Amino acid sequence: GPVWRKHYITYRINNYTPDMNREDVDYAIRKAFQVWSNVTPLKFSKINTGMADILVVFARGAHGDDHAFDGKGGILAHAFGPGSGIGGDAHFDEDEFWTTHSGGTNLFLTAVHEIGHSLGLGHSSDPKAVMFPTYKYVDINTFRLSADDIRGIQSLYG
Ligand SMILES: [Ca+2]
Ligand SMILES: [Ca+2]
Ligand SMILES: [Ca+2]
Ligand SMILES: [Zn+2]
Ligand SMILES: [Zn+2]
Repeated sequence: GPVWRKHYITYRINNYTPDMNREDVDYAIRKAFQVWSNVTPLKFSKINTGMADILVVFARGAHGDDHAFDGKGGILAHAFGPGSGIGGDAHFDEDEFWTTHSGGTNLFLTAVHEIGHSLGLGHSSDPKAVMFPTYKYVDINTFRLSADDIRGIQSLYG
């Protein structure tokens, strides 16, 4: 599928979930990007104005793309593959309760997965992979991509 054809990728946090401290949203997203820049040539930078490649949005229900959220549970987030406009963008369902920890839905872990999509990955069938469809909390402080994820992203970049 589509991939970014440049190494410097920008993201912008469109709006912040009230579920978390602002700085914790910033950090979770930053760290999630780092997971992927760790294993590719990509460089991610947060911008605070203008058009980013990857717009990070918190929204609930119907939110202006064709892909409505479903309230608490079920779909946690979704993201568009590389492309102009909505391409790359990552949307997080505000009806989830986002956290820094194992309570609610961990934003960092979810963002790692979604950013995978923003970079052009699809889902893995391996339950060990962050790109497995199903959210499962794993210790975020010890988090590592599965070999499956690394193989996936290194099939696209590098
Ligand atoms: Ca975009
Ligand atoms: Ca949901
Ligand atoms: Ca929420
Ligand atoms: Zn959306
Ligand atoms: Zn997914």
